Amino acid sequence: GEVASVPLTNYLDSQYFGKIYLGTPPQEFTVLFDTGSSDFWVPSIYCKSNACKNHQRFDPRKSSTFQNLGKPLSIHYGTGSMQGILGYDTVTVSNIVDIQQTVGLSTQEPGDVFTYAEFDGILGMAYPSLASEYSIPVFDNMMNRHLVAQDLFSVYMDRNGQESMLTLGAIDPSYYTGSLHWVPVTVQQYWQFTVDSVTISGVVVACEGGCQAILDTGTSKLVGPSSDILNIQQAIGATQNQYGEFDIDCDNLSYMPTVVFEINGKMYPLTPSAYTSQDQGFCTSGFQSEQKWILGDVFIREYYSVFDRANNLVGLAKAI
Repeated sequence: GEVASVPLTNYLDSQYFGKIYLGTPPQEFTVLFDTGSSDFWVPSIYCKSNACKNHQRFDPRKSSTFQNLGKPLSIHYGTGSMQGILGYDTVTVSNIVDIQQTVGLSTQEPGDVFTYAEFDGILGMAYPSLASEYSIPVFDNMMNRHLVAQDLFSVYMDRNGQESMLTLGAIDPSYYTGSLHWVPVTVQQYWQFTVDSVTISGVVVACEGGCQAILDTGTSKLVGPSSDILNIQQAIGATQNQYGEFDIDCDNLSYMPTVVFEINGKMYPLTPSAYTSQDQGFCTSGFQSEQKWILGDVFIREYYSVFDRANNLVGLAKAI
């Protein structure tokens, strides 16, 4: 029964990553904590990809606790794919010591996706129903062994890009305003629930009649169906860029409309500032086109999210 805090760092609003140790004695990796997947892995000294050479490599020859499993793991991140082998070893996350944890060791990480990414590996935080065969999610282990105070974790993303925190086994009233609203998980694979509508000024622009949505820390954007997401870009005044993007004048921020998600009868609005990314005097739409909605960091930045595996619920409160 414990509580770990894992301070998140942001690679620019796009990647929220944290440190974990693998092995005996412990090797340090930076992990993207991903509610959109269930598998855990790191690059290995058996990877000769340039993405691997650019990152931290697990050296199993340096770990007394290491145990090859043989079992293979294949995953997709972005347009990129990673090849690896399942192994066991001990993982420390905060003061939480997770023994004998299945971990993937990359053998193959081709392309630029992984190279330029800030994280070395990914730690998956969705249901085991989504994990690879022979792979046991980290949070399931911690739960199975009563390593956590409670069966839940909490994520705060600082908009202000500084104070990001992952909370294992606990809920922290300090990172939100108001009360938390509990949201029942509909389908237990992703962290999925029903959005009732998407509104601008009382007009349903999207998710007419209700819609399925997943809370995804591993996604930077607000992702949805093409048809709906274009009515939102026309509505906020996002024009396609030449590079393929949707641009927004940083100036016009003032008169742009607020997008409101109604979820379980409560409304969750996003102002232009929340959905608008600004890089070097270029502003970008937080909305992106894919049937299901992916509420990524864009939403999480505004909304402290609790994931409840005890009760299988989502709690949401307005972030600080």
